[PDB]
Amino acid sequence: PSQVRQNFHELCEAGVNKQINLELYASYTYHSIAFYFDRDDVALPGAHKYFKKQSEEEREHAEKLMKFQNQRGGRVKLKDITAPEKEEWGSLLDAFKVALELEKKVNQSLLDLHGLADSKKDAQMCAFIATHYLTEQVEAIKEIGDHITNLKRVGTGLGEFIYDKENLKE
Amino acid sequence: QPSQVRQNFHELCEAGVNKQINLELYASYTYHSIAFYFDRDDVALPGAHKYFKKQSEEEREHAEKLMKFQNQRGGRVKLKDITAPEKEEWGSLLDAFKVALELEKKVNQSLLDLHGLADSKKDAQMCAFIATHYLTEQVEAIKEIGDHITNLKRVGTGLGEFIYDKENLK
Amino acid sequence: QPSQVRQNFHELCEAGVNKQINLELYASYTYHSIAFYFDRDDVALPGAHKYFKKQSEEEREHAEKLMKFQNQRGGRVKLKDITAPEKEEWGSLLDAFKVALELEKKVNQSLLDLHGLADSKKDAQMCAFIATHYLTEQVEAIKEIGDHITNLKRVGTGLGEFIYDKENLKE
Amino acid sequence: QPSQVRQNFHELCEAGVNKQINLELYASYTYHSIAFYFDRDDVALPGAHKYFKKQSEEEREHAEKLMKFQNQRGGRVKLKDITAPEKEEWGSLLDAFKVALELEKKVNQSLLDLHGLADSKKDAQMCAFIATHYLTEQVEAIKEIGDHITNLKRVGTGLGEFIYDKENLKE
Amino acid sequence: PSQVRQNFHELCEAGVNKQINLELYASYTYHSIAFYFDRDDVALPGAHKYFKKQSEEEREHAEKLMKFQNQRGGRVKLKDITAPEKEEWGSLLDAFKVALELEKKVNQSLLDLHGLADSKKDAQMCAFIATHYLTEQVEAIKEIGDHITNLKRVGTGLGEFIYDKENLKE
Amino acid sequence: PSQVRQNFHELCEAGVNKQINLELYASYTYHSIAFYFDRDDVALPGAHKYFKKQSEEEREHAEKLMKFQNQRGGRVKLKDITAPEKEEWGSLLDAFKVALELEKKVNQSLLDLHGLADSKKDAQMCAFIATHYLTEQVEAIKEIGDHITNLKRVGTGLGEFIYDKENLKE
Ligand SMILES: [Fe+3]
Ligand SMILES: [Fe+3]
Ligand SMILES: [Fe+3]
Ligand SMILES: [Fe+3]
Ligand SMILES: [Fe+3]
Ligand SMILES: [Fe+3]
Ligand SMILES: [Fe+3]
Ligand SMILES: [Fe+3]
Ligand SMILES: [Fe+3]
Ligand SMILES: [Fe+3]
Ligand SMILES: [Fe+3]
Ligand SMILES: [Fe+3]
Ligand SMILES: [Fe+3]
Ligand SMILES: [Fe+3]
Ligand SMILES: [Fe+3]
Ligand SMILES: [Fe+3]
Ligand SMILES: [Fe+3]
Ligand SMILES: [Fe+3]
Repeated sequence: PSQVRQNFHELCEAGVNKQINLELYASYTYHSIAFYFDRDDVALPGAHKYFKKQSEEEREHAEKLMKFQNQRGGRVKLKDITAPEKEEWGSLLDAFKVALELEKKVNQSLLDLHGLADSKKDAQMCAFIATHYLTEQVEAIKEIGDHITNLKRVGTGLGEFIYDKENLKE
Repeated sequence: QPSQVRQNFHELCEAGVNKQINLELYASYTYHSIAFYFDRDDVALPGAHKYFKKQSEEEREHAEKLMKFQNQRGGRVKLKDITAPEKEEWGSLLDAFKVALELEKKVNQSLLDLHGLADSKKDAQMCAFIATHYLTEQVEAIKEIGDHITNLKRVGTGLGEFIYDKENLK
Repeated sequence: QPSQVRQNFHELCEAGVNKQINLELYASYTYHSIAFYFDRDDVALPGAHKYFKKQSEEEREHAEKLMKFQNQRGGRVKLKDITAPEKEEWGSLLDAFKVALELEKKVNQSLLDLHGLADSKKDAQMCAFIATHYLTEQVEAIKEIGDHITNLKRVGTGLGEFIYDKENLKE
Repeated sequence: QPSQVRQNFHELCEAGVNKQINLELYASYTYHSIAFYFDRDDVALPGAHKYFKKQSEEEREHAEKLMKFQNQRGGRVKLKDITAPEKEEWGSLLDAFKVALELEKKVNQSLLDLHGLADSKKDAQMCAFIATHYLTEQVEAIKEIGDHITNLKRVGTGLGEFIYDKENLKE
Repeated sequence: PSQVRQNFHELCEAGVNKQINLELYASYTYHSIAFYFDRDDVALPGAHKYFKKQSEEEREHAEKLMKFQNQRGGRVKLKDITAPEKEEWGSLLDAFKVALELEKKVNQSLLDLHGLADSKKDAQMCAFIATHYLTEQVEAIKEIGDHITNLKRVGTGLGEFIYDKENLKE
Repeated sequence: PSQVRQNFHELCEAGVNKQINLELYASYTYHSIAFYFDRDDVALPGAHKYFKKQSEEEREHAEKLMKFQNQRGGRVKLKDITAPEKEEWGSLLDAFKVALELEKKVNQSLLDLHGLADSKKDAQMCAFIATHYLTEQVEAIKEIGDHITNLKRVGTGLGEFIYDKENLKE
C-alpha cells in the first residue's frame, strides 16, 4: 500500500474514480451545449459563454477529485469519456432542463459517495465531500431551477434574446 | 407536485427549518427589547444598548440564512407569529446576560436537535450547512456570554457596571 | 411613577407610540415574507427579492426610531406579538405591490391618527417628530408604489415582469 | 439545405475537422493522466505535474478552436467518445516525454493530412487556418519535446530528474 | 458544571486532554529534530528551519485544542511532555520517515477522537475536528510522503545538500 | 570531540542542558497559567494574552541555549518536560506570585551556570550568559515585582478587571 494511505477503503477509492469519470462526462456535455449555441442558426452568445464556463468548472471538479485520490494514496483510474446524449439541444429552456437532470444525477452520485464514506467511517472523505461538493451542487441546482423558471416566464423569441443578453452574457 | 430542485430533503427537515426560523426571529425580538431597555433614561447603559441592537440584527440574519436554505432545498417558508419577549424590563446588565445565556443554550439545543434530524434522514448537505454556519457560532456565542457573566460578577454593582459597559460592550 | 425626563407626554400618546411600533414590525415581517417568496425557485425574481428585503429592513428602522422616541420622551416601550403575514404566497409582482399599497395606506392612516392624538394633547414636539420623520416618507412611499403598480400594468405578464424586475427593482 | 454561411466548405473537410477535434481531446485527456501520475506520493514531481496540466489545458484549447472553426464555416460538430489514455502509469520523466513526442507526431501527421485534404478541395480559408494556428505550434511543440528528451538523457535518473523538474518544468 | 457546558461528554473532554499532550509531544520531537540539523557535524540549515516551523505549528495545534476545551466548558489537564524517542535522527530521509510515522500516529488519534465525538452525538466537536484537524493531517501526510520520495530520488551527499537548500530552506 | 569545541568543559555542557529543560518547564507553566485565565469562570483576556506571550519567550530562551550548545560543540540532551505544579492558579495576584517564584528560581540557576563558566575560565560562556540572560532576568523580576505591588493596590473585583484590561492587555 501507498506510504500515505490511512483509513481509506478500496470501495471509497473506487467511488472517487467513478465520480471523476462522471465529472468529465458532465464537462463534455456542457462543452457540446456551449458550441451548439455558437452555431450560426442558433447564435446565443450568452449561452455559449455560460456553458463554456460550466464545462471548465466541471473539469476542475474532476481535477480536485484526482488530487484527492492522490492525497489519500488511492490511484486514479480513467475510463473513456462517453459522448453527450444529443448532438443538438433545442431551445435555451431545453438546454437548462438537460442541465437540471444532469446536475441532480451528479448530486445523487455524490450523496451515494458520501454515504459510502460514512459507512467505512472515513471522516476526512465525508468532510471533503461536504465542504467542496455538496453545497456547490445545491447552489447549482437552485441556480438552474431559477433559469428554468425565468425562461418559461420570458417565453420564446424576443424573450430568449433578452434573457441570453441580460442574464447569461452580462 | 415537488419542487423542481428538491432532492434528498425530507418533509420533517423542511418543518424543522421553519421552526428554527421562528426561534431565530424570537431571539432577535428579545435582543431588540433588551437593547431598548438599556436606552431608557433610568437605565442609560449605551454599551449594552449598542451590543444588544447588534445581537438583534445578527439573529435576524440567522433567520434569513435559514429562509434562504429552505428555498435552496425546495422547501417552503412558513411563518408564524413572533412571540413577545418574556419581560418588559430586564434588570441589571448581569441579569440581561443570564437571560442571553439561557436563550443561546435553548437555541443551541434546537440546532443540535435539527442536526440530529438531518442525520437521521441522511441529509448530508443539511448536516454540513448546520455545522458550518450555526454549531460553531453558537458555541462561540455561549462562551462569550459565559465570560461576560463571569466578568459582570467580578466588577460588581455601580461603578463596575458603568466601566464594564464602557470598556467591554461599547 | 413618571420618568425624570417626561414633560408634556400624555399616557394615550405613549400608548399610541407602542401601537405604531407593533404596526411597523408587522409591516417589516410582511415585506420579509414577500422578499423570500420572490426567492423561491418557482418564482425567481431576484430584483423583487432584493427590493422587499430592503423594505423589510427599512420598516424595522421605522420601529427602532419610534422605540428611541418613546425613551426620549420617557415613555416605556411595551412590545406585543408580531402577527404572521396575511398570505404565504403573494402571486405576481403586481399582486405584491397592490398588497404594499394597501399596507402603506394602513400605516399612513395610523400615523395620521397618531398625529391627530398628539395635537389633541397639544404635544407640539410629538407632532413635529411625526411630520418630520414619518408623514412625508409615507407620502413618498405610497407615490413610489403607485408608480410601480402603473408600470407593472403597462409591462404585462411574462417578458415584462422579467424586464421590470431587472431594470427597476434590481438595478 | 445547407447552413446560410456555408461557402466552399466540403463535407469531407467537415468530417476531417470532427476527427481532429476528437484527436485534440484525446491528447488533452492523455496529458491530464500524465499530469496526475506525477502528483502521486510515490512519484512526486511537482514541475511535471504543473507542466502536463498546462499541456492538457492547451490541447483542450486546440479542440475548442476547431469547434469554433467548424461553426464559422457552417459545418456541424459531431462528438465521439474520448478514449481513455493508453497507460495508467507513465514511468519516468524521460518515458513520459517519449510518449509525448509520439503523440505530438501523430497529431502533426493528422494535421498534415487535414491540410492536404483542404488543398485537394481548394479550400484556401481552411489551408490558411490550419497553417496559421496549427502547423507551426506543432513543429515548435515537437522541437521543445525533442530538447526535453535530450536533456533528460543528459541529466541522470535520481538527482538529475529532481533538478530538471525544478529548473526546467516548474518554470 | 461549567455555565457554558452543553452536549459535551466527560470522555470527549478526556480525549481532548489526551490530544493536547500528543500535539505537545510532536512539537517537542520536531524541536529535537530541528536542533540536530543545527549541529556542526550535521549542518543542514533548511532542515533546521523546516523542523523548527513544524515544532511551532504543532504547539499551535495544542493551543487550538486547549481553546476548544475552554469553549466547551471542559477543563485542561496537563501531563508531562515525554522526551523524544531519539537524541540523534540520522539522515534527512531518516528524519522524514520518523515524521511520517508521527503524523500517521497523530492522525489515528484524531480519527479515534472524531469517532468518540460521533458516538456521543457531539455534532459541534465532529465539525471542529474535521474542519481544523482531519484535512490538515491528510495534507501533512501527503507532503511528507512527497519528501520521502524525493529524498530517495536525490540520494545521499550532493542530493541532500541540494534538497535541503532548494526544497526545505524555501 | 566536535571539530568546533574549544575551551568548553563537559560540566558546562551539562549545565546548559539543565538550563534548557528549566526554560522549557517555565514555558509550560506559563502556558498552563495562560489557558487558566481563558476559562469561562475566570475570563481574564489580558492575562491570557500576557502569559501566552511569556510562554513563547521562555521557549525562545530554551532555543537560544540549544543554539549556544551547538555553537560550542556541545550536544543537546533533552529530558521530559514536567507538568506544571498546579492545574488552577487562583487570582491574578496568585499567578504573579507564582511567576516571581519561578523567575527567581530560574535566575539562581543562571547565576550558578555563570559561576560554573567562570570556574572553568569559559570567558565566552560568561559573556553569553550575562549579555543574553542575566539582565533580562533582573528586568523580568522587577516587572513582576511591580505587577504584584499594583495588584495588591487595585484589590479584588473591579480592580482586577481594570488592571487586566489597562496593564496586561496593552
Ligand atoms: Fe460537478
Ligand atoms: Fe495540483
Ligand atoms: Fe455542476
Ligand atoms: Fe442565532
Ligand atoms: Fe438572498
Ligand atoms: Fe445567538
Ligand atoms: Fe414605515
Ligand atoms: Fe440608539
Ligand atoms: Fe413603509
Ligand atoms: Fe494540439
Ligand atoms: Fe467562442
Ligand atoms: Fe500538442
Ligand atoms: Fe498536529
Ligand atoms: Fe486565545
Ligand atoms: Fe502535524
Ligand atoms: Fe527564561
Ligand atoms: Fe537557528
Ligand atoms: Fe522569564
